[PDB]
Amino acid sequence: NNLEEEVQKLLYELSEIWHQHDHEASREALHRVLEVLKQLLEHNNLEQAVELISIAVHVAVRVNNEHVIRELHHLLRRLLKQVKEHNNNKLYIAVMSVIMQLE
Repeated sequence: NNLEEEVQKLLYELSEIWHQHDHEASREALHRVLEVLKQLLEHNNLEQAVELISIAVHVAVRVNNEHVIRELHHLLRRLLKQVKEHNNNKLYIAVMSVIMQLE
């Protein structure tokens, strides 16, 4: 399945950036993930958006990319709205935990 495979690759890329403190790789990877998150939200792929935004938050905080942090605040706003409208209690708590880690 092309979408799951690609999300899994994006998660791996960001995970390796986080473990290696790879500041050089991070800016390109974070901008890409920001665009993927917006698509995922548009197509109501909320499970995958939650797993990707969590590792995106970890990386953005670790490398202190203040622009991406600001963008992630907005995407978290939208994601929380969308998980609440779909009444998904497990996703709600996951998004809250990410919000608490970004803050």
